[PDB]
Amino acid sequence: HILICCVCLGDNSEDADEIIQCDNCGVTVHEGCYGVPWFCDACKNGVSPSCELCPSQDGIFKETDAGRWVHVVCALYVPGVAFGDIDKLRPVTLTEMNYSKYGAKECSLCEDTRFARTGVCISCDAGMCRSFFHVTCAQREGLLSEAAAEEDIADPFFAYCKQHADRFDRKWKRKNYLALQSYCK
Ligand SMILES: [Mg+2]
Ligand SMILES: [Zn+2]
Ligand SMILES: [Zn+2]
Ligand SMILES: [Zn+2]
Ligand SMILES: [Zn+2]
Ligand SMILES: [Zn+2]
Repeated sequence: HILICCVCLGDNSEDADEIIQCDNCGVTVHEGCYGVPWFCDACKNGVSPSCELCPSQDGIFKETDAGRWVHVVCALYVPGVAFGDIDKLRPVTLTEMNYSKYGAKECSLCEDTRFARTGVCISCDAGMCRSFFHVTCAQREGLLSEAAAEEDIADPFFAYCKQHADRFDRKWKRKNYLALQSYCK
């Protein structure tokens, strides 16, 4: 039986890193992708949160220092976020620099036009490409990648626009993203 991690879109639930599921909302995540009857952090606080950095209300969230909420995935890809905090079991810390970026760019991938200028966009990482999108909008299109440990890249999290993406990687990531809705309550 194949569950999908809503952070990395992988499906391997081995011995060390199992894919656990929130018993309240049904969200599924690698232990290792979340810092880990089990509740996700949002359900432990009885909230269905919105992300400070994107318009998506799906996926899994962590609390910030100031009492707000962000996607784990948005924390991994927005520059200037110390995302190793959740591994250390401490809140996401957003800086003045992060806050000053809200609404600065228009997301080119937004399904709902009303939200294209909300939150914080990332850009394509190929050459000097300047295509902007929310982290979760890129996630939906299969555009978020994590380099393997052996690749020895200091920031292993990167994203490519549709024109520059690995087509194979997009295909199975888009497929696994779509399958996530099937596991929800
Ligand atoms: Mg980064
Ligand atoms: Zn994962
Ligand atoms: Zn939950
Ligand atoms: Zn988000
Ligand atoms: Zn968007
Ligand atoms: Zn590009």
